[PDB]
Amino acid sequence: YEQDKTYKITVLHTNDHHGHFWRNEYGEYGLAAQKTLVDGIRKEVAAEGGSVLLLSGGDINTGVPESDLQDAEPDFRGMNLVGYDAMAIGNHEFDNPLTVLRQQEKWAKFPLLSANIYQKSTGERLFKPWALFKRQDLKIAVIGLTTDDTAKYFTDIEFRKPADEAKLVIQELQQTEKPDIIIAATHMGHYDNGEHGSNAPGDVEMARALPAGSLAMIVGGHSQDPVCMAAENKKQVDYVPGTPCKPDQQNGIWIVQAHEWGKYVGRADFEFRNGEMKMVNYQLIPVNLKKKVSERVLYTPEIAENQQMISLLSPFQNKGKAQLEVKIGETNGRLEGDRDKVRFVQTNMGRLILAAQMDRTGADFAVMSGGGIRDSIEAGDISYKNVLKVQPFGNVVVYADMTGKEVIDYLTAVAQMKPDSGAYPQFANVSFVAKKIKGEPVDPAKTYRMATLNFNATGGDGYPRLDNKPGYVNTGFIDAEVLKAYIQKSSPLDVSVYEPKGEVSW
Ligand SMILES: [Zn+2]
Ligand SMILES: [Zn+2]
Ligand SMILES: [Zn+2]
Ligand SMILES: [Zn+2]
Repeated sequence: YEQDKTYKITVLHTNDHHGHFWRNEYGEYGLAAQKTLVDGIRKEVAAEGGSVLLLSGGDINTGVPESDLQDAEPDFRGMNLVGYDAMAIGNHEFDNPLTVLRQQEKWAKFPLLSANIYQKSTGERLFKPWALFKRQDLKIAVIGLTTDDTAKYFTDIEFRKPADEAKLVIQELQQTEKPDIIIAATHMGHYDNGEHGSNAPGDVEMARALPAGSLAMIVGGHSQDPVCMAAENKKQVDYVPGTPCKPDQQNGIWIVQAHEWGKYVGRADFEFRNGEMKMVNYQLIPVNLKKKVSERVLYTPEIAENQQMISLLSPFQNKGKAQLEVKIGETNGRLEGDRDKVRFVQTNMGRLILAAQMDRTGADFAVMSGGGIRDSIEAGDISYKNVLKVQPFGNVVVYADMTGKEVIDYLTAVAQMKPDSGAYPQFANVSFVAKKIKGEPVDPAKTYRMATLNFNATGGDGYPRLDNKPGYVNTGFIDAEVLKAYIQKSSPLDVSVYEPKGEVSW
């Protein structure tokens, strides 16, 4: 670089896209709007003679039926048109057989990075560990790292420790390419003050374990939080879009994350001079997010939807929408989901839905509030559209490993919820008489696994929070997808097997 010259670099980032290539019901986010936003910033920055780099923290896969049924093809084609430079591989790119990932790699015009995923047999990396970008005189290197919790398709696949692979890699780069700047795009998660709990160490411990400022910044994901600091080592709890956002910085390394689903495009403006990399500004830019006030009003000026992007994706949206009509299985009887009934008594729909949740998570028992079941499935053929009417809100399946004592306190709390309300609890593998888990009595000093929905897990309908506790894991699998997979796996269905035989009572 020319000695003593100020080079301007803007880094744009998103993460945990999860199938959201199209705007939602309320016309929020979607890739067509994101493209107008990004072209806008490029136009701007180019006029000032600066550089732009657009990075992704991973998890493009899994999250919306129309995307899932098409192996996220519209999402990667959309990203190509938005112009992504690189992407870190996320844990959800492994929801499909590796051949599908290799295929998404053929569709992606930009590289998919991950330095820590090895093939056991050979002992070699399966993907490119980094990518080099030349912007003006600067040589910028982007390293990719993937959470080693992903193993939760992994035959002959090893996820080595991110923080340690990062060190090796940072060395190979400096001896080899000698970059002026090094950025890590990672899919590991941000945990306040490194308190990752039962999860694998994330961005904060990595930054604290690496040598001081050996990385300009870490563009993250996985935890899916907009990383805005309220205090030192504390993210704000309910970040409000459109308001100031202060990135975290540990051991001289900036750590950022843009939440999830294309909801925000993060923007970090830096000035590089004589080797000093300086962040002169940061902001989390909302993509047509609206607040419910009732009405839903935009937090910021509306961003128009790029028409070329709309032209590209509209075929995929119609195709995926049509493919919901396809039959996924059959049932020999009515699955009872009428609200006049799922908010008063236990029904077979409740049992089926929770049967599918425990199946995906390996849970010992499960619970959810009755108001979450939105419709019934009459006897006969079942389509994906039929399940989406039952589970239309896209809540996520989570689970919590807890002790006998804890399950007793939780259920006792939940057994309090009253009928004739949406907070009324549907149980599975639990039997009682108010005034045993899976038949056997509850060993107090035993660890049991409970599955439920993120909604109730965080307090929804007033249930006890599991949210902030050790052993809690959000799987990122969507309610309707988990039901749909269980159903086709279990067809033809026999509602007999799901009839509640009076096991819990008051
Ligand atoms: Zn994710
Ligand atoms: Zn993830
Ligand atoms: Zn959100
Ligand atoms: Zn009714």
